[PDB]
Amino acid sequence: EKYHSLFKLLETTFDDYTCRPQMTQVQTDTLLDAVRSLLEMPSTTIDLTTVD
Amino acid sequence: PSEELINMRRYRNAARKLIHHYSLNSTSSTEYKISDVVMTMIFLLRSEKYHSLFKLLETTFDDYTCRPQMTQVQTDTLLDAVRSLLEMPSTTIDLTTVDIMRSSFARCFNSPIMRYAKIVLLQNVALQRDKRTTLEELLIERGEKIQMLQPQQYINSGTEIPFCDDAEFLNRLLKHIDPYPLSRMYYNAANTMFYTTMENYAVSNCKFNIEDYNNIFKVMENIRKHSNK
Repeated sequence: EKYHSLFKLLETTFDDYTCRPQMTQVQTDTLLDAVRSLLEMPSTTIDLTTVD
Repeated sequence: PSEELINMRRYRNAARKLIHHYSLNSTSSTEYKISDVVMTMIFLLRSEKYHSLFKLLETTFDDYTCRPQMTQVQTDTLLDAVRSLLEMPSTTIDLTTVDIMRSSFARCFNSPIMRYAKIVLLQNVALQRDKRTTLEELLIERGEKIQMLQPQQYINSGTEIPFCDDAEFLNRLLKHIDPYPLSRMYYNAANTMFYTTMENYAVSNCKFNIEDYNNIFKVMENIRKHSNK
């Protein structure tokens, strides 16, 4: 359940490369948090560009 | 009294010129001013109308090739506003031209180069396909279905030629026609046909379009040598 927003995004990207929208600050920050939390490696600068 | 307030007319007309250029490919011009581009942007921001278009264009700022997902109703309002801002007479401006324009700016920003750029990036990368096909294949596949289609009229096709004989009428017409510098003018129509050559397609568009297109005019040398044996 935790990651369902990200998962939905990936499901959209199952189809051909259509641009991901922009997300509210809160959405982006919950995204970054969930990403770092599943991949507990703050040893590196976890960032959008990794998402891209 | 604001910096915005100075010349909405200037901003509007210049922006419209630029847009009408990129879209309809209308007319030769020294069409350029970076400051006027910025004026265009801010002229968008100064209306909630066209905000959607602004946002769209802003998506381009990261240069990536992707075509944004349609949301149908908003895209319809998009088309609406676009036609309104172009003030064109219901000229059926269309999503294809929309996308082409969109990609126009994501072409332009690529350059940080300031001196000048003769470059005419006639091609567009983003045309919604894995890879450009040949033309020949398309020719085959079209002609196939083409032969299927049934005739749509009957030319009686017997002996018929039209003519009229009102010499005075015709000369009156001639005098009405006289002033126009047709020589100068018809270049525009020629260029129109040229641009049409690419408007023809947005789908694995023919990469080459050049040397044969010039041989068209080299037919003139052919003709001159025919006249001189």
